[PDB]
Amino acid sequence: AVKYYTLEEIQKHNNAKSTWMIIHYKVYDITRFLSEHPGGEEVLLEQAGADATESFEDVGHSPDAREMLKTFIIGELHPDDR
Ligand code: HEM
Repeated sequence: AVKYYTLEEIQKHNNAKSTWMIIHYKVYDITRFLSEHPGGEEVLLEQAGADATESFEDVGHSPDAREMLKTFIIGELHPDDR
C-alpha cells in the first residue's frame, strides 16, 4: 500500500536540506536532485513543500522528465487534503 502524507507534514520539507513536492497527488522527495535540475534549484525552492503540479505542467516537462519524476516518489497526498 502507498503511504499517505498530509500537507502539514509535506510543508516541513521546504528547503535545501529536505525538499518534498506534490504533483498530481503523488508525493516526491527530490532533495537529491535539487542541484541537478536543468531548470535550476531556485524554482524548486520557491515551491518546496508544496503542490507544484501547475508549475510542472505549465513549464511543459518532457516524457523523459516525467519518467525521472517517478524515481523520487515516496507516497501520495492524504485524502483529507485532496
Ligand atoms: C521535482 C520534479 C521535477 C523534475 C524531475 C524536473 C525535471 C526536469 C527536467 C528533466 C528538465 C529538462 C527538460 C525536460 O526534460 O523537460 C527540466 C527543465 C525545467 N524544469 Fe523541471 N523538473 C521538476 C520540477 C520542476 C518545477 C516544480 C519547476 C517550476 C518551479 C520546474 C521548472 C523547470 C524549468 C524552467 C526547466 C527548463 C525550461 C524548459 O526546458 O522549458 N521543474 N526539469
